Amino acid sequence: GALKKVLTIAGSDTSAGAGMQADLKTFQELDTYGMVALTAIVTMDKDTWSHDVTPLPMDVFEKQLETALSIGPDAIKTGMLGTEEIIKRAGEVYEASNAQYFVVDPVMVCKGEDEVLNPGNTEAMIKYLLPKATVVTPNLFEAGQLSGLGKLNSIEDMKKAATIIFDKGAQHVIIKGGKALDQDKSYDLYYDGQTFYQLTTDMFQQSYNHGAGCTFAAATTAYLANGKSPKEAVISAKAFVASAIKNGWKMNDFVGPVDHGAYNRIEHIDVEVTEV
Amino acid sequence: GALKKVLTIAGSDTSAGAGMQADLKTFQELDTYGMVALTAIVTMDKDTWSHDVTPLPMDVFEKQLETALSIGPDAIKTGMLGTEEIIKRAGEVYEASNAQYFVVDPVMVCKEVLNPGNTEAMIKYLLPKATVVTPNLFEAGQLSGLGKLNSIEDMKKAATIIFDKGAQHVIIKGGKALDQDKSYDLYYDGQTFYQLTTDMFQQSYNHGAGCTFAAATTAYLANGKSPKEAVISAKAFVASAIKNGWKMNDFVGPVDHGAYNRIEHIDVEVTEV
Ligand SMILES: Nc1ncnc2c1ncn2[C@@H]1O[C@H](COP(=O)(O)OP(=O)(O)CP(=O)(O)O)[C@@H](O)[C@H]1O
Ligand SMILES: Nc1ncnc2c1ncn2[C@@H]1O[C@H](COP(=O)(O)OP(=O)(O)CP(=O)(O)O)[C@@H](O)[C@H]1O
Repeated sequence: GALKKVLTIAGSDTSAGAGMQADLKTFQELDTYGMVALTAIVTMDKDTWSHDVTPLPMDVFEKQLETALSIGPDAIKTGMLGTEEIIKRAGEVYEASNAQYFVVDPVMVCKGEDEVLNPGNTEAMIKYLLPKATVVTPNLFEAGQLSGLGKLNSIEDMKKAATIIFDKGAQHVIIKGGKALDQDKSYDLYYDGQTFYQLTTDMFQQSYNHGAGCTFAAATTAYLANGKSPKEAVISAKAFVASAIKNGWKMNDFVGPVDHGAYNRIEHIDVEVTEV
Repeated sequence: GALKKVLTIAGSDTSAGAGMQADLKTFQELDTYGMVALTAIVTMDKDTWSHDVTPLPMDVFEKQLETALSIGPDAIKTGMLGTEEIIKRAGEVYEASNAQYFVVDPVMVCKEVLNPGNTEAMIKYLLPKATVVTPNLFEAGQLSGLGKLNSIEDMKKAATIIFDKGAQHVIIKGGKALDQDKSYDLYYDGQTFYQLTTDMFQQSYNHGAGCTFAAATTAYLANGKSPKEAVISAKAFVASAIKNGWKMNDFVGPVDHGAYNRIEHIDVEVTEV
């Protein structure tokens, strides 16, 4: 009955709602032994909240990986990874480990309807991460990028994107719709290569949702590590994060985090599952 | 009302049992909003477990502090701070903040210490701002100038001296270092000495015990416990984590930070001495 060891490869969100902070918090909430290999530190200007991303040098990244690999993770999550070099190493680290689960959160920086800073990072994710992924967890924008379809606007568009992403090698795909899709219920689309499942909760408040995405992928990872099937794990993750969102709060004018502990301390949220 | 915002100023322990990892995990267990300003990254050799400390640039340290100060912590903990500059900055961020609680874990590196100047810096910059200072038995001897402490009476003398150097509340941990049948710590508020006692648990897998104790103290303060109640509750919390420590490899094993809530509570005896 030893704690499962869960590693995230991610950066530091100094505001502590997303990034590796959300990951370690979530892993802790879900009774796993959380670990991080840090890639970068993100800080925010006191006056304007402008973000500054400081990459960490590859040598300290590699030293962290050595320690983490030695410990031996049971599951690995990737968060926002800054370079193709790190994207490639993240996949290699998973294959070198005895970890049984790989959750890829394919985080991208969005510049427009259909635009990212460097599409090479998307290509690298496709090449190096998707074919190793137990679960890939794009948001609606990211799913359009990974599938090459551009803007997705419907469940039907999500089904098409999920097919394409699955076919790039991810064993399981969850495309999150959420606020980006509809304002009345929060829809995500899960696909296992055989059946498309719509996942639903109510739409909750949209003001304070910082860290929702990271938390979702973190929870998926921990639930896999603790023995839930991929389908079970993403359902449970959606519930976990829905409670966190419902219980989000205002930290300052710029950030309102999800309450990562809300599932366990406040309330559970039921997820409706329907074949579509 | 809202979750209390608790900041730790500490390095990353890649093995994830101590350092900022223990802090954030403990803060989360105790229903606070944990934050970190990272000072350094510590890694371990896969074959010997020898530590390698990589400092973070001061400018990234400073930019993290600016973000955290803007958010406005309710409580701040200091973990192992490697330089006089960082020690001084830590005290300054607390005084600039509207935080009501400052918990100083006066971590020293045994050689005698590496960096005796850092002991002097902690005394100058941190002790007079500390709500609670949490030296282990070695550190208490260093802070007090008494040298090696080996009894509750020695701890009483050290706590008096440390209080007189400006710390509002002092908890000197005895624990396995004091090496008695039970695990004793000593709390002092300038008026009364309280001995805190638990069972002495296995000693092999105790990595992160010190960090976890200070982190728990900080979260308990932030959530409304008095300093005395906070250190009693922290000892119970860490005692369960220690009881439930586990083997990571042939060189280390961490405490189970979640044990108090997931597994069991541990009783703390409180007596005036
Ligand atoms: N306001 C809201 N109400 C209910 N569910 C929501 C919601 N906003 C998002 N969701 C759900 O939260 C999960 C995460 O969705 P998404 O990937 O869009 O997170 P995010 O980008 O808003 C946060 P971050 O980037 O700060 O870590 C999905 O399950 C989605 O359906
Ligand atoms: N094996 C054990 N059984 C019970 N209590 C213990 C213990 N080891 C430490 N403690 C307690 O754990 C807390 C932290 O103690 P302390 O800071 O002395 O850590 P430590 O024993 O790790 C010294 P170091 O950091 O040098 O390894 C204190 O409350 C102390 O009493």
